[PDB]
Amino acid sequence: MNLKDSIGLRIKTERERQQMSREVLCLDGAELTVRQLIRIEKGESLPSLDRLSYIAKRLGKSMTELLDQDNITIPDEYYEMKNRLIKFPTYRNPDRIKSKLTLIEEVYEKFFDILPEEELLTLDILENILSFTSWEESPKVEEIYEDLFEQVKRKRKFSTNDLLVIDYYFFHLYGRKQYDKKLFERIIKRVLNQEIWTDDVYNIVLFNDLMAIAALKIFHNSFSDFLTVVDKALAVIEKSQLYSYKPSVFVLKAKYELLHKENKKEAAENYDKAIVFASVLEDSVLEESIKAGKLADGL
Repeated sequence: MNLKDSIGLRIKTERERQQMSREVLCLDGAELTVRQLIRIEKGESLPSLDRLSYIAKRLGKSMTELLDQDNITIPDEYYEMKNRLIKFPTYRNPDRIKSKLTLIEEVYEKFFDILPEEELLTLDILENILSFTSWEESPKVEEIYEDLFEQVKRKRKFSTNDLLVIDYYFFHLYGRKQYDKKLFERIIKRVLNQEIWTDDVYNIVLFNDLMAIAALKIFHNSFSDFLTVVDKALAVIEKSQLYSYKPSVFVLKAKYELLHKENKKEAAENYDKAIVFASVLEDSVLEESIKAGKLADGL
């Protein structure tokens, strides 16, 4: 018996004492789904502060009562390590990808017993995306993702964790000819409406979501709001000083000019801005990769 078992049993015992069904407790599932509540009551998942507060309100209990002497405090070292690994750029370098995956597993194992389901899923998302693991081969992660995405897709203000769930949604769309276009537009619009503050962790995750959006729009040949995506990516770069990512945004503007405007001159000029920027950064690997892209696009 661990922390998850003790809290889950307490919640289940009180829910059953009140003769309350899971469906009644969870209402429309916006804050807690039935499967999420089942996993909590079985001791498979720990409730986050937010889920625990919701459950206590529905049961007419205080969080203190539901906790008794149990302590769900997440050590600050967890967030320190999670933030460090989100700010750890791979640059598509396989050695750095492997190091980042090692960091993810380190934090996952060290804090497993004290993390709520949402945090563990966040780590599983990063591992699967970075290792290019098919979501179809990860069925337990997928079941948990499904309900978190049903909750995120109803929101208009996204936390860092929400943006990572959204990143895993974009991962489902990679290379997929068939997709729900109305859902994608809805998600796109809300991501573009997030405010950019001084949270570098948030901004990096937001930036990567914008790049995923841009890449899917090119793939689907759907360029509505594409310049909005470009402008928001540039604003994130400025707020968090993410200058090594700026050439990739100039390359996005080139694709827009080349594929949507069919303006080869302005596409070439945007490629040249990316190349000069990479060169001034003295990032030769990036510079040559962009020069190859310019030539491969016939410019």
